[PDB]
Amino acid sequence: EGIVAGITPNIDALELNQDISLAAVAASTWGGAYGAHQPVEVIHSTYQAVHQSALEENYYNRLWLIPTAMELGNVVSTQIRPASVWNAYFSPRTLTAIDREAADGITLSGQAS
Repeated sequence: EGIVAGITPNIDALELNQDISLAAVAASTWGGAYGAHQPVEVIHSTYQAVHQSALEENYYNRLWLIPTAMELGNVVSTQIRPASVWNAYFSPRTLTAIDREAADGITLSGQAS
């Protein structure tokens, strides 16, 4: 009937500030499409296979990294900048840790571990 379309290399590696889009469904196969009823429709079901996809699954289901390169330039006073991350997973993505290297003097206030 229908099993898989693919599109695993494209979307996962595409120009997406997210990744692993529509990945959980791959293992979650299930399937009960076969079968037709007669609500006096006409009943014309042919082939019923898989093909292509939205092709625009962009920016779905993981963290974000808005800042890519910071131009601090000359630092002479206490500066404050925002850092944000957006998780689109239906389940949280817990950060393992923040290994601070040469980052002494940089602190985050109002946030837990």
